[PDB]
Amino acid sequence: DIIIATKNGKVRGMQLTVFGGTVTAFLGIPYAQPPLGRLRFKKPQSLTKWSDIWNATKYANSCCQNIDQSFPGFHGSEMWNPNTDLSEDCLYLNVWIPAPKPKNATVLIWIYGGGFQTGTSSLHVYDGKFLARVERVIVVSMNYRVGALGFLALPGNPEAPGNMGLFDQQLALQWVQKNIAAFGGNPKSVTLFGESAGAASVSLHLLSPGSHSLFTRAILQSGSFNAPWAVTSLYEARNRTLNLAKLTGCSRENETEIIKCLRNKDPQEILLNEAFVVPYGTPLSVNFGPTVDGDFLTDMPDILLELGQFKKTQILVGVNKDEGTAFLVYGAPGFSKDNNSIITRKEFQEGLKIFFPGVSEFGKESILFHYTDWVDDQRPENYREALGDVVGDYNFICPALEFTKKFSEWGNNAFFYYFEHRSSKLPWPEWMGVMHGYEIEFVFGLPLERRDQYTKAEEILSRSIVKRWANFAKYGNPQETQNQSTSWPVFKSTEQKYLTLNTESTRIMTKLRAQQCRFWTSFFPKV
Ligand SMILES: *[C@@H]1O[C@H](CO[C@@H]2O[C@@H](C)[C@@H](O)[C@@H](O)[C@@H]2O)[C@@H](O[C@@H]2O[C@H](CO)[C@@H](O)[C@H](O)[C@H]2NC(C)=O)[C@H](O)[C@H]1NC(C)=O
Ligand SMILES: *[C@@H]1O[C@H](CO[C@@H]2O[C@@H](C)[C@@H](O)[C@@H](O)[C@@H]2O)[C@@H](O[C@@H]2O[C@H](CO)[C@@H](O)[C@H](O)[C@H]2NC(C)=O)[C@H](O)[C@H]1NC(C)=O
Ligand SMILES: *[C@@H]1O[C@H](CO[C@@H]2O[C@@H](C)[C@@H](O)[C@@H](O)[C@@H]2O)[C@@H](O[C@@H]2O[C@H](CO)[C@@H](O)[C@H](O)[C@H]2NC(C)=O)[C@H](O)[C@H]1NC(C)=O
Ligand SMILES: CN(C[C@H]1CCN(Cc2ccccc2)C1)S(=O)(=O)c1ccc2ccccc2c1
Ligand SMILES: *[C@@H]1O[C@H](CO[C@@H]2O[C@@H](C)[C@@H](O)[C@@H](O)[C@@H]2O)[C@@H](O)[C@H](O)[C@H]1NC(C)=O
Ligand SMILES: CC(=O)N[C@H]1[C@H]([C@H](O)[C@H](O)CO)O[C@@](O)(C(=O)O)C[C@@H]1O
Ligand SMILES: *[C@@H]1O[C@H](CO)[C@@H](O)[C@H](O)[C@H]1NC(C)=O
Ligand SMILES: *[C@@H]1O[C@H](CO)[C@@H](O)[C@H](O)[C@H]1NC(C)=O
Ligand SMILES: [Cl-]
Ligand SMILES: [Cl-]
Repeated sequence: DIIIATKNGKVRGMQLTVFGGTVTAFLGIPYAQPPLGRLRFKKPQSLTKWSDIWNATKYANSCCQNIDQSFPGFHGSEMWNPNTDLSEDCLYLNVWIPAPKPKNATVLIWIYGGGFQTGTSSLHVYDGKFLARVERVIVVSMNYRVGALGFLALPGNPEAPGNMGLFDQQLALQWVQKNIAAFGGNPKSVTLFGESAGAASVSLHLLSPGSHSLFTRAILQSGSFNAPWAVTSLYEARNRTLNLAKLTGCSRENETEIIKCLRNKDPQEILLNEAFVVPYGTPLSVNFGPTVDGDFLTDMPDILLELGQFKKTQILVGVNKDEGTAFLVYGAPGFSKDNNSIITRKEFQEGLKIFFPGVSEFGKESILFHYTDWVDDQRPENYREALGDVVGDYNFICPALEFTKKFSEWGNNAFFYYFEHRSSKLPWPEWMGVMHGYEIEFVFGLPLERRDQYTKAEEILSRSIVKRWANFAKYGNPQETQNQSTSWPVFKSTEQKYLTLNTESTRIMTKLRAQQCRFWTSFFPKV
């Protein structure tokens, strides 16, 4: 029986057996008033103390969200879908502490991804008990609001000011600040990490002034705020908040009477209508997301980045080899997970229209021209592989690289990885490669469980990554020093060195996707 006194009351945890040892899990600790009723769309309000012993012995409700129902019964898709009841009452967090209770442990805070539209901390691949067990860190994860319910914006209007899901996250970091010492954690040694929209979130916390002092270091996996999907324009955010009001019959002249009306809709009505607030959706549409609210974000993040207006600290940043392939089977014609997806030139061109719907003919012609100068025009996988790189290079790799140059240019140490191992248990087809999101189980140390059908070389790779991530959190330096591991050099804007992560050989390489990212980061923004 392990009871910890938090500032808001006592919480009871449970005991786990991990690898012939013990982790104490506290699952589902509330960190805010439930954002219900008049509280829907407003910033999260602080929690009133309780007198009982709160029982933190199972994962809490996931936040309301639309579900990937594209591949029913397929583990490759459904593993990302919520594994707890959806509810608007979802502002809860989890804590894994090592046993015995540590003395002053480094804290890892996980922020999940999902396009700011989907996700939950209770997913199996976000289980923090292995990290607690193996590296003696405390792992914290939190649920934050998503979709319109977390990112609707009438900017300047406190009834729907925007960025609430980011303020959810921030209130969770604040909770760790006031309470993790009671769990044996060091509030002065808190490393944020997250993937995709989680990584975009971590990166905005580097920019937000109200987060500066709620963490120490940052890890960005497959995501950053400067990615083209990450920050909604304050124009579009208003156009989208208005389109939802018309779709639900809530159109009013007094913008506040609009919020009141949207607050008497059932969550299902708000959810079914989110996809239509944009005129041309894509598999990557962030219908409702981060915006420049004047509160969490004070200026356009590109400006802040360029002019050195962020928290000065170390960053670990990285991307996977085939970031784009996942999205191709969600709309791109000629694509399927259930065949090799050889597409034609004309099918490739049609794919650009799906992914670049508001881009000019010349801009689409320009993606085609820089990605279809073939070595061997006769290879039939040419066009299929070109469309995946187009989506991955544009949406993930090039902004992640451009974020790391810009950030390091202001003096801080930066470390960049290129994860190029395809999980031996991966359920998607092989042409899909080293997919978006399939480094996460390695970061969380799931291949360390021998019962889990991973190969031994995978257990070695996960163990090494877990050491590197924990040494970055503890010491700012993501080395593995005992076994004769490749030393991981700092990413400088001059030489641009990065580390490959694979089961075979860990190499140091230079200037990733250099020809591709010159197109994306210089030419393409002008179109
Ligand atoms: C909170 O938990 C206490 C302690 O019980 C523990 O947690 C439970 C979820 C279960 O797994 C138990 O086996 C654990 O030991 C609960 O205390 C029990 O309360 C009921 C009715 O109130 C009583 O009949 C039992 O004898 C109590 N003790 C045990 C060991 O069951 C308490 O009820 C829980 N409260 C809430 C709000 O969930
Ligand atoms: C800003 O919003 C208008 C209106 O959105 C339309 O109506 C909403 C209620 C919702 O159902 C959306 O899906 C609709 O698109 C947009 O105007 C539309 O633009 C498309 C082409 O871009 C056109 O075919 C529609 O007929 C237009 N509808 C109306 C009522 O004017 C407008 O494009 C949005 N602005 C941006 C920058 O996307
Ligand atoms: C690969 O599959 C796609 C998807 O089509 C569906 O899934 C298949 C696996 C099979 O079960 C079909 O019955 C389904 O239609 C194929 O794309 C379709 O292609 C046909 C003819 O080319 C076209 O009429 C449809 O519009 C396409 N549908 C979509 C959603 O794009 C594709 O042709 C297959 N290619 C190869 C090389 O296997
Ligand atoms: C509807 N979604 C997208 C579908 C395609 C991927 N599918 C989950 C998955 C993940 C990994 C491997 C296989 C399947 C869900 S989404 O999660 O809401 C979303 C929306 C916008 C985004 C913009 C940028 C980056 C990520 C984004 C995610
Ligand atoms: C490091 O490697 C271990 C197994 O290798 C053996 O033990 C190490 C400590 C060296 O003495 C080496 O000569 C041996 O061959 C793993 O058990 C251990 O988990 C690894 N650690 C990390 C962080 O990857
Ligand atoms: C998930 C949710 O929304 N509510 C509650 C669930 C379900 O309502 C019931 O199990 C019926 O499904 O049950 C609890 O009350 C329980 O007694 O364990 C906990 C939780 O708060
Ligand atoms: C924890 O570590 C910090 C330094 O990082 C130190 O100032 C603090 O006093 C320590 N507290 C405990 C309880 O060990
Ligand atoms: C909108 O309605 C609310 C509630 O009735 C009121 O407080 C606010 O002043 C109104 N604003 C305008 C511009 O009418
Ligand atoms: Cl050709
Ligand atoms: Cl060019």
